[PDB]
Amino acid sequence: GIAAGRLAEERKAWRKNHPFGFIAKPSSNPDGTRNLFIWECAIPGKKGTIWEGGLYKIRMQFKDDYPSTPPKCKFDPPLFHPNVYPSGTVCLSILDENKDWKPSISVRQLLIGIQDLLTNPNVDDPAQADAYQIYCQNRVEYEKRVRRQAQQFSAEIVQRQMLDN
Repeated sequence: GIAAGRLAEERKAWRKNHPFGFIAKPSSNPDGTRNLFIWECAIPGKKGTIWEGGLYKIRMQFKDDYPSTPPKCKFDPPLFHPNVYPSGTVCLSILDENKDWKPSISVRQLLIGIQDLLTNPNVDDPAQADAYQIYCQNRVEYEKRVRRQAQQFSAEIVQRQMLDN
């Protein structure tokens, strides 16, 4: 299968070298077999930012026509951020085949791109009204909420959950 072949390549590349603190792993079927089409991932908050210390779990679901189509990416649980929808999906052009997705983009590039969005909101792409308004009009409150969220989803807490899965 085209998708399965590429997904095995992505797994190998990720295991060989990936950015420190990130997680990206195919899930497991009931019996322990690898399911290449659903990955459980997590993005660390960027060091030196209000996101630091947090680890933000995100699921990738691939269709059979990947890499024509990008995976569906969804933060779980949903995150407070101007460009993350209340459902946890993300407003980001590289995640849309009809905008800036192209088949060569790697899992690493997706997760780095999403991290960059966390750090640097796009004020042209509001996805949730309250986070967007607070970001634009009450930055002190924005930063308080993001710092509290980084503690709520601390690396130690979140890693323990992921190991307990």
